[PDB]
Amino acid sequence: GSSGSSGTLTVNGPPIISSTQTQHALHGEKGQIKCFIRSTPPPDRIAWSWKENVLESGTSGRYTVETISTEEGVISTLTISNIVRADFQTIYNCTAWNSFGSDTEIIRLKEQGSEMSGPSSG
Repeated sequence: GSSGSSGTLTVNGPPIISSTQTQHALHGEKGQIKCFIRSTPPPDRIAWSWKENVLESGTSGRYTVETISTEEGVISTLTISNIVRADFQTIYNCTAWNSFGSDTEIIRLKEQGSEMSGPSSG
């Protein structure tokens, strides 16, 4: 056997998308959806598609995509100039790409009222 397997610590492979730090967006405010992409190395391309739309980068349809680079990996933040109820009804999904492979994470921006079990319609 080996007496003291001395070696460097590191990891590689496809882009791993843990989840998004979504929040309780308010009708009117910017619905930012920060994504925790623990990719290493980071992906070469990224696209934000929910239903039939696909925003790679820039600003369009009241959606502003912006990718970041963190020691851990990367973080794709998507801002929404004027978010609407529809936003919640629409499911978000980030699909990144890397020389290693690819991955996708589903995100559903819930509506204000997470820990509020108040009187609901029924």
